[PDB]
Amino acid sequence: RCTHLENRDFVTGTQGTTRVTLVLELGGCVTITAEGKPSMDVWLDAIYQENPAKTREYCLHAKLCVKAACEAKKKATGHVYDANKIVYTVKVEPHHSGRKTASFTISSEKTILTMGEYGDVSLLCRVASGVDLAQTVILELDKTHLPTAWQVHRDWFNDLALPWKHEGAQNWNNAERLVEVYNLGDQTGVLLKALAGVPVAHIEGTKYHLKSGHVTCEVGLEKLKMKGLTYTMCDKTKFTWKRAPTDSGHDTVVMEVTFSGTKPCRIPVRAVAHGSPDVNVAMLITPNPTIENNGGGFIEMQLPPGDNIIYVGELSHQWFQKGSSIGRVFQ
Amino acid sequence: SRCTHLENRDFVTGTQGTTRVTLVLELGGCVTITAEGKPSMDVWLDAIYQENPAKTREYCLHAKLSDTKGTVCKVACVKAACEAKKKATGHVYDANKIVYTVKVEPHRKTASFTISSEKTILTMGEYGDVSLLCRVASGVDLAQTVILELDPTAWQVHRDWFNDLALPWKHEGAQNWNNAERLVEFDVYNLGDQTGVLLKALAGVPVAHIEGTKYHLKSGHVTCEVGLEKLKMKGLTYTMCDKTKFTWKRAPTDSGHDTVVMEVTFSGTKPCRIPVRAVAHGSPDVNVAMLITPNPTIENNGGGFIEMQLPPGDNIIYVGELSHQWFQKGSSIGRVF
Amino acid sequence: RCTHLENRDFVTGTQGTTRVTLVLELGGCVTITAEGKPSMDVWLDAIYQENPAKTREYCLHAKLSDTKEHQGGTVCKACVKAACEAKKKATGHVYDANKIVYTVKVEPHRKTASFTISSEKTILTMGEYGDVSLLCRVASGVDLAQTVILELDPTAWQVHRDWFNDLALPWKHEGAQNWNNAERLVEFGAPHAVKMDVYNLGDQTGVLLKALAGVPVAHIEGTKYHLKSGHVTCEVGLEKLKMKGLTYTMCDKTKFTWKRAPTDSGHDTVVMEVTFSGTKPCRIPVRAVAHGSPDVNVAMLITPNPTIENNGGGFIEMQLPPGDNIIYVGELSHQWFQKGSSIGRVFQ
Repeated sequence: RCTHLENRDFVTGTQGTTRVTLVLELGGCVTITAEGKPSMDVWLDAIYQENPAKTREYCLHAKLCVKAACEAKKKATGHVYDANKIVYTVKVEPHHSGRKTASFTISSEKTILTMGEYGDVSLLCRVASGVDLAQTVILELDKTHLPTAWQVHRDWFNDLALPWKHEGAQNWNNAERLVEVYNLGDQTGVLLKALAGVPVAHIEGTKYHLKSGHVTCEVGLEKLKMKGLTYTMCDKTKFTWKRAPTDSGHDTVVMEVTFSGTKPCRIPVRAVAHGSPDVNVAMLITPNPTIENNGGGFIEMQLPPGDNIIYVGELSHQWFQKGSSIGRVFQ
Repeated sequence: SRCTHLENRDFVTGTQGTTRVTLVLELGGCVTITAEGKPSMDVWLDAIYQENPAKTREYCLHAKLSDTKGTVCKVACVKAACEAKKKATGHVYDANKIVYTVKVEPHRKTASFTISSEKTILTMGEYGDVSLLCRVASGVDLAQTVILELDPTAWQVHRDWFNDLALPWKHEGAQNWNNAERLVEFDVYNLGDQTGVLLKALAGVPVAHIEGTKYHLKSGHVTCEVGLEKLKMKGLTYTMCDKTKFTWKRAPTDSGHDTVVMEVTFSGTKPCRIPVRAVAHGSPDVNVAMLITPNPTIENNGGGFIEMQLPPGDNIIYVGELSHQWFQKGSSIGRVF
Repeated sequence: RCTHLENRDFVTGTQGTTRVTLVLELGGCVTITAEGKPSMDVWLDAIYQENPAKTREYCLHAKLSDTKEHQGGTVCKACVKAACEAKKKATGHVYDANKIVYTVKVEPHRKTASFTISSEKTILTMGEYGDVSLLCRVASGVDLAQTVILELDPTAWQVHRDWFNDLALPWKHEGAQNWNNAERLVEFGAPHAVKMDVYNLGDQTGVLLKALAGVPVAHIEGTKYHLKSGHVTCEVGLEKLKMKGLTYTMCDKTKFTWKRAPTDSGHDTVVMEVTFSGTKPCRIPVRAVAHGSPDVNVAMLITPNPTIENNGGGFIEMQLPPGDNIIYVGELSHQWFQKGSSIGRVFQ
């Protein structure tokens, strides 16, 4: 599942310093190996924020001149991320055992690790969200056998035509949106209809996970002869679709290919926008798609809106990319 | 050509034959990289855009009404709709969907990057397999931007300005307009077409360059690290241009995207590095010029264009002994509508 | 105070180019030194924006005129003209992330360079070191998109956008002739048939100050709106020079004491100071554990390389996960409770 470090991706100095550049996408692993020392696996294991700030609470079903209240367990709550509080956890392990862990944020970039056999190693990781956090709100329903947490657009959330308040307030704002005597009933159904196909938010306890993002690390090694490899290009005539291009569930395109040639090798990947077959429009999330002796074959990418053609050598598949949207209209 | 040559300081050659090259490519900025016995290659940032950004609020500039009695009420009521082609629509960028297209051509390969897509391998032919790692950087604070477009037709407006626009609004797909009474005064009178009042408020506001579906940005850069193998990289170093031989081709002016642009002519020996700085009137020791142009140079045929950011107030730009006073206006969300 | 550049942090090329990678947090200094040349101190001196854009103005105290309807700037049920009291506004300011300046200073044992998101590269003539290319990637310590500077006529705070936007007070933009939602500071009593009672809710400065308790303060130095969090990551390019390579030994874990026990920095981080009684200079062993696991290090240092120098050192800044944590500085330990995120206290 791990890609090997290539010669081009590291530099060895006259004064014995090795500078390595790793691009680690969520779930992506790179194997770094030095002479006489066991090979180490380096990967981005998680992207999350624990307990993000609660913003507006929307009422889905209004209750009760007497004050308008909300029905029991009938709220839709918003949560906002703090881009500087999101944790990117990098794990280092040989080949559990001598597994090192380092967490980074926008604010915390540098750490010195004692990689045992590789000695004191400097790790400088620049984090990069796969989500435009400024335009995101986590919409969550009250605990009751369905997805009840979504990643919605800020402009959609803020203009939700429902009564609202902040936790601690004892008065609902714009309660006349469900009340007046006129009562409009439970709007959970209308909301769920609008949230169809919208990315679900992975919450594991207090950890609010992100399913997209990477880290670009500058690794500093001292006094060691780094074993560098170079991949040959995979034969374009020996690819098959294990998994044809599909929506990842976080605004990317995922696919998996089968290789029936000599391994390991570099996967030839490109995409063309309809009309121009010369320009490559594939923007890979997978920094180096390869076929390994062990595994390999999974490719993630961004594509322009419209009709595209993905090429994995001579293997092709058309892909229609939908345009951007703040969400479906709610009334 | 405005292509700058790669300098010795901008690359490192390893013991195990690896060359690491750092390029700073601002929109329209080009760098020429050259290897021993191999032809020279031009590397530039060609475009920054997002295709079809998400539609946010639609504002009504001119109310279309029905007969007196999705309604505005006094009791007398009218049905309030919008006039044909009289909307002002908002569009939001997805920072991770903005494409930064890098082109490589001798003296042709294309690679696109986003916040999410940073790495590619490109077969540059005589240079072999080349790893390209580009960190993209918007020249616009995207979180505080809304693209306002009429049915110059488009502008880059501040989010806080857009959100508080005193006009009726709705989202694409909604039947009724919110706050329709903003264009209805009570006998029912219509406040008329507000396009004129809006155009007056949008004066001098940065225009949004829309090329079909491509919503362009005219500000931004990419910082790339280039990995080359088994090749003798040519190392060139620019001498500083003579401070006494500069003259204004185009005196400092607004770029149209919150920067200061200018052009200079050089009468001395070329090519050389342009000496550029600025001082806040009163403080003459501190350099306050923040160049958008990573390496301003005078080329044998070409060079002389300088882009920079400056602090608010009274500044004095220096291109060697050549000087020009520049007044920098402060930040604003926009004019009150 | 200044830490020394380590061997791992720089690479020397075959064609005589040295590439140094510096991480400079606000107030953090790194000493770079070359054989036969004087030492140079490199630090991030300031992070600020001059005159950020003014957004909404909120009224804290209503200036109600004459108690007597189709007019703009009145509250009705009898009608009174509603304006704001003199110097009783709470103004919002938004940063332009691309307009924030990160000033790097270089001095022996003096040159200045300013960077922004948009301006990354500059060439400096470091004198004894010759022409040095400086490429600094700036990084705000504050999520600017979710921040508003709230200032009164302590003067200013960094508040959350969602909190600011939903403030239950009358508002307007500079230049507008009338206040929106002015009825938020007007109260109407039972009518006396010939006259109706009109009350003013009074000055709300007090209620606001109570809600802004513990909220990070905005440091305004004239026109300069400062940030107290953030760093810059610089790629420093040097020519034809023998760069001195130093490597720190690890500090003895048994010789640390608390000069200052873990505390809130005032900008969403944890700060502390330790004293060292062993042989100097050395690298400080710093780690932290959270309730969730005892094996995983959860300390996210703001201080790129905490060291004990001959000339000071011992100050450590870090981010920690929410909840119960235990900070370790060798064998020296201290528990730290980290409060979770919040847009702010409910304002009435």
